[PDB]
Amino acid sequence: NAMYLRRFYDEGLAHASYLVGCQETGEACVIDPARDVEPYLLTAKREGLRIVAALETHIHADFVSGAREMADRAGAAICVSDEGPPEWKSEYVKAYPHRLLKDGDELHFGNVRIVVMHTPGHTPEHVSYLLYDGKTSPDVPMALFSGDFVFVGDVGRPDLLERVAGESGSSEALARQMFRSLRKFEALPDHVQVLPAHGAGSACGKALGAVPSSTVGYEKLVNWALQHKDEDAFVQALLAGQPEAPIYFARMKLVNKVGPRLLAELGAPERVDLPPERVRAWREGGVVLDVRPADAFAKRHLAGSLNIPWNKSFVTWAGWLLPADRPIHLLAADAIAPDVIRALRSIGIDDVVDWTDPAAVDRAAPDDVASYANVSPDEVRGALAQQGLWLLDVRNVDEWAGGHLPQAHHIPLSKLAAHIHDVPRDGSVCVYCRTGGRSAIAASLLRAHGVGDVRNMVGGYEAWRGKGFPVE
Amino acid sequence: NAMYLRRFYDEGLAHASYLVGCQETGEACVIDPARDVEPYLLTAKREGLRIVAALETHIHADFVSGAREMADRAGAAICVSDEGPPEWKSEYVKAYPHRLLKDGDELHFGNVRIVVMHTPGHTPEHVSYLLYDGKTSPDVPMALFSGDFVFVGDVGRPDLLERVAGESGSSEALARQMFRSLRKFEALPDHVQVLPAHGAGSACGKALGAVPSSTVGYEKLVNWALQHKDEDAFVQALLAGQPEAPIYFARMKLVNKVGPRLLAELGAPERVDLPPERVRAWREGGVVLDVRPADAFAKRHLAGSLNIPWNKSFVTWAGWLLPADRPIHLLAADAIAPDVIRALRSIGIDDVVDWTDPAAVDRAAPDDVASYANVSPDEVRGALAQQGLWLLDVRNVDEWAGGHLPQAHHIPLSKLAAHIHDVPRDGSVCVYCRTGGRSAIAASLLRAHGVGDVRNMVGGYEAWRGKGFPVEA
Ligand SMILES: [Zn+2]
Ligand SMILES: [Zn+2]
Repeated sequence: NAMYLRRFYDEGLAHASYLVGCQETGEACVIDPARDVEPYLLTAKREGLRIVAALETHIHADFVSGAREMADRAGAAICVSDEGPPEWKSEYVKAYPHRLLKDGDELHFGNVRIVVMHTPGHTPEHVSYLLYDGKTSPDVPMALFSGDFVFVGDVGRPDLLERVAGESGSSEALARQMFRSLRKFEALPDHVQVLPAHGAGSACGKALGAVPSSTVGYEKLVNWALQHKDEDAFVQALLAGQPEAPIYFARMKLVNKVGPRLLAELGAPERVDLPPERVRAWREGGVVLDVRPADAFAKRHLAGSLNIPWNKSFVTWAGWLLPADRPIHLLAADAIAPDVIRALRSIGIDDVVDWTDPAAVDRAAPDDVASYANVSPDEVRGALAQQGLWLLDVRNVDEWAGGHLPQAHHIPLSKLAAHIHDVPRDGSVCVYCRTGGRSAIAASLLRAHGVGDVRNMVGGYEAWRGKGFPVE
Repeated sequence: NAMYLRRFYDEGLAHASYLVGCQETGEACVIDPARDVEPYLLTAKREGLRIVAALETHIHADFVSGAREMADRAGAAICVSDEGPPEWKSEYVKAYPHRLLKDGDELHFGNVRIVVMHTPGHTPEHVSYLLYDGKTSPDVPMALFSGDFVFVGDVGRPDLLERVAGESGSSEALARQMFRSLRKFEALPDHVQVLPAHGAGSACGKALGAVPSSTVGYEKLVNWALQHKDEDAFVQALLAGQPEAPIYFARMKLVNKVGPRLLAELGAPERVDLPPERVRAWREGGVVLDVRPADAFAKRHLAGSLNIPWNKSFVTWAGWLLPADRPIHLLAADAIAPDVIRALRSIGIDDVVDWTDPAAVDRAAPDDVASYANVSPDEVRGALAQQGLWLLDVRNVDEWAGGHLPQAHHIPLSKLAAHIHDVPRDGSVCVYCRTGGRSAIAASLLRAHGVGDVRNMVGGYEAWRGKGFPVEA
């Protein structure tokens, strides 16, 4: 069928994007491109395609859209919904070849025929793209690029506008539009593929699938959202139990609405040599991010630096904990710095001034460096009897309810920066989570606030429960 | 739904394999694994899965199955059809934990429920795997791992056994079974996903899709094989216009049936220093394979070596052109050598003794080195008026039929090895294809036969036709 389709996935943001093309003519497009557009351009070249447009399903709350980046670097047409109210219009696209899409509009790239379906719910302007193969079967639909409207096993959350943008009563209103939009979904043929914009682990929904795609037919049978017949009842279900809204989501709606800065305009973070001499002025010059494993970070790190270890969770916590309005100095191994930078850029932390291998902490000065203690539950249990410790549980509200350490204080890591003043600087603070990931990060925050004595409980609540130690 | 599914794809072989798992319990399996199982084990580890089984949809003709590899390296159960006749039985699996599957059998990996469907057509034993999610919807099917039974916009060819294995009359036989098996397929709900073992570009079908999956409902509507209501007409249609059967498919059907050798048993090819002195012993010690771009190869290469440039087509031509009964010396840049070896291993070129960077060609001795000329169409056209050249066209038959250069000789590269003797050693041989890829490979093959004066036409037939030069029908 000379039709090309490919799915690109960002494991960190849980974000799916697509490159769709006609192999006969080569015309192609990208649906919800990441900011870093290189994988698309590179794949298109190899596959003999040319990206002529970039389609956004919605104004994204969790990552910077690569629509403009494609507009610029491949000369493509910026194709975005014009179905939102005046306050959710993308007027910047007018400085480019562009399309302001309405319900029923069609986009043609060779034999690729795409039809626009206005599907409000996640957002007011949200649209999904229905795909047909014009060569073989022009009136038979093949796939729906469902955006954050319908997921595998879930539908998009309607409450982001109320939480980050401050729009009163919009969660209810959008929840209702989600219910109406779902009726348009079930009117599609069962065979149609469902290709969403996010997957397992995204904050844009409550229980997404670790299976990359589904079908209109399957979702009608199994998706919780599609079993509801009372709208009132559905609103109820939809608003309950959604994850916390990361604070940086407000920034993304703005950036993606107004037009992100072009990666060429920021330029390359330079690789600096950092001898012990230069360290303090580097520490004083901005926020120091150290992406080493916590184990190593805990023994020796630059005082006041922040540890978000390089792994699947990086971009989540970068998002929760790093500011956009401050220059970042990065400690990162040469092999991975470029990836880390990309990840920062993917969620709009643009101002990374320079970076260097974290071996620079080795020969650094005594008044430039710091440490925290990795401790075992056995140690924590001894300090328990005479109440030597001020215990901090940084797990989620729900994990805390099932049981915590005795006399433990609860601040989840997502909220720690706000309530950090509540932690006593002169006390012996001992911090834990389920297994040791979040705590490690929390520990770096605590030190940077000024809490001198900080311990991290290796193995966490599970290691403690595991040892038969008592819980309240 | 705490269910994990991931598609791995070999662009070279156009082969799709899948990792399926239960995220509650961790239990996972792999469907039609490649021989290099490292990507599956790596992904499983990152995702908190443990691979417990390896499923084969059929005895594969185009690559080496990694079932055994997975059996050895993860302690997995080898799970294979027992529905074939006595001569297509994988009796080696009995030495491992294993399941000899029949139609209607089920494999349970945590909440992952898979049901075996016998679906002969591509092969007699072929089975597809139907997947249900036992956490959410135990009686609602979700996906069909169709193997080489139903592709996106096509179905498997039924003629490999007749072509590669000498099984008279079996194409027609299996063609008919394909038609029967297709009625089971269309009995499935429209919503069920179709996830095949191959994609666009495979020799295992006529016209497979560049879209990586479909649905029972979409294929019933648009797939050509599912429009035929008459069995006789379907056999006809199915058998016509199927691509060439690469000769190495015979070897794969054997290897996968009797059980392939373990990558650990072969070991790792040594990286070797090749100073100019060691070049002659290395040339006489086996088949030298040089994977540089043709351009570079053409200026200086080790006499008698073969050029298969490293790109998407490598494995296709390796399979057509290289023997598995001779040791292979490889010239490959350090950055890519391991990938090239992996590629070779995927199609059963196992005896790769050692390798070195192709800079070893630079300071080589004159009696160890050769070249061929890259020539323009303008040059070829001047040598035409006096018939100085012996033109060789290496394109497929259908391209030839569209038009070729005047007085040209037709031997497709796939067949060039057999009919090489029909090419004259003292003639000025000038070789071409559509664009110049295939012709470059041919040129090295020619020089290795002993054709002294060999030229390659840069840009091929298209550049020639482009300049308005004369053609013949
Ligand atoms: Zn979203
Ligand atoms: Zn096959």
